[PDB]
Amino acid sequence: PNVCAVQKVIGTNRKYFTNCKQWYQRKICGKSTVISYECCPGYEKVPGEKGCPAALPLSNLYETLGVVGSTTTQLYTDRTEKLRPEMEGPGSFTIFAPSNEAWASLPAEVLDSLVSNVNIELLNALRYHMVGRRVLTDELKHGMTLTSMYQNSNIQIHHYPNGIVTVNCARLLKADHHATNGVVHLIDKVISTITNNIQQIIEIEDTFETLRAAVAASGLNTMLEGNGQYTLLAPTNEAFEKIPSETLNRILGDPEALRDLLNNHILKSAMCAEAIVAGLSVETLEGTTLEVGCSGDMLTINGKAIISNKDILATNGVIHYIDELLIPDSAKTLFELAAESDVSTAIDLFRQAGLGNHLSGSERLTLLAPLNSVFKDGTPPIDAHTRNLLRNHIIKDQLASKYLYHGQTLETLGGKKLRVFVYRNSLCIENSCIAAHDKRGRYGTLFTMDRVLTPPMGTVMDVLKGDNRFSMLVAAIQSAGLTETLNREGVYTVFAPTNEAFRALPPREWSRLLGDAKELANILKYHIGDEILVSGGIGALVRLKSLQGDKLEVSLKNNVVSVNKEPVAEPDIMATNGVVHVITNVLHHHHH
Repeated sequence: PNVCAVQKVIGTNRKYFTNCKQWYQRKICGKSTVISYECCPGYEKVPGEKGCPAALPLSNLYETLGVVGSTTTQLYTDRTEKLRPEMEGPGSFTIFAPSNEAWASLPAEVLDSLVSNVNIELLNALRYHMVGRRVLTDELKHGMTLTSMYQNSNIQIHHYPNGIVTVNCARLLKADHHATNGVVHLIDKVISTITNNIQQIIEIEDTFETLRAAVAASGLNTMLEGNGQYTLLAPTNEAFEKIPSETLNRILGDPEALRDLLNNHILKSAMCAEAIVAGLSVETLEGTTLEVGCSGDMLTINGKAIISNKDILATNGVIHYIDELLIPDSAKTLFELAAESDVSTAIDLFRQAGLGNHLSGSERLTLLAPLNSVFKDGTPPIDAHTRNLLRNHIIKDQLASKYLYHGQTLETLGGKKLRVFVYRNSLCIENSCIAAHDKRGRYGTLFTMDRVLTPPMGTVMDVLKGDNRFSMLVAAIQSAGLTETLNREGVYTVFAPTNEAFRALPPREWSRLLGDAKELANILKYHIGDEILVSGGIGALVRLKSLQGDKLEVSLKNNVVSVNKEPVAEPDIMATNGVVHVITNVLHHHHH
């Protein structure tokens, strides 16, 4: 009875006093916890009965400070010789009472303001912690302000979805201790008035002179002066200095890159550090996601403990000081955003082939970079041939793969025109298909691909004529009158049977070709799809209309293309007027 829980991280005095819950966080900021049991606010154990069945009497607000252990608050209240009669007297009051540890751990700046004029400033601080009406935590809505009893100065309230409540980012430790004339809330810090907006803090602090100048040049000072709830992850001078000067001046002197940079430090609502007890994904005003988390008493951004000062309060939100600059992809060159990524091998090869200048400056390009796993079994060598192929992985203009359309053509720096194939569940450029989301830089975009491109060199007939396995196919095509179809412009998919395929036909099948050139033509045309289906465009099952009219059933299973239950021996031989897939038996006519 009257049952409450204490969750202590081990090593500390960091405690979360709660209503007993049914699911408790195993770890708080990566540090495991022990759980304990206390009696709830205002109840005491009697020996021989379990729980805490006895309620304690209410007392006035001054006395309740003692009941919750806020004895320094009492001592200082008694010192003022003014406020204790008010706390014992008529009215309805809230006090956010700092804990003894809070008063004993004053930041040097609040100690400074008190010791200047001790009697008056202690009375003012104590009044700032109070409100002239009772307010329970049920009435503490996120983002509200309460008017304190010091000069009508606002107190800022946050009430996060995980139940943590903060008062000027001080954590509310023990809530809703009723008094005969109000309520006592025990808080974790001594709070002070909030007099500057975010822009004013930028303009005051010498650690933000570089940020200040960037904000001014971008024109963002208007927003940071305005009404709003923001978190600024404010980069210090030291953060900017860690960036090579040629990178930084490139970003700061370009209005689009400068604005994306600054926006990538701003979140759309105010977030006190004490809110964060596990990983949380947030989105910046630039659009990038950051992983906010924590390790002990250190806030982390993407796992890196780069927050050197937490919870600097402004009238329009919260500032946390950050030691590294959060450069978004949209401010980067292609080399900057790709060199340490899933395509870093491919990026290294562009560099070794003398093509790095395309990636390191302001050229408007799209880069087709295969994944590192493509090069698991080795890298091509740095020739003129590899150089030339790599130049044909560099596209003119900055593109977004999602806005590409079927039949679009892309011009390369090697002078080639590559074909875009848009299928239902994949996007391919020639034989190679997009394998991850774009990374959009300032001037160029990285497309991550699953394969090295193989640009076409000749027509279908050039392909078939160049390989000894298709001599019967080439002769049959001529005999069937199909040769010039397959050497002129088109979008064919040729399931090309080898010589062993034709010799495997039984006599009853072969003898249907004898004296019947139109039957040979009909058979060959059944092997020719009327649109280009590279293997990366094949899902569970796709119908492809042949030139004979009936449809082929094409599927991909265990990374092998099949057509009418015939596996492809060698896929994706690209041609200027189609794609060739090799098969080792002739296709059987199916069901329509």
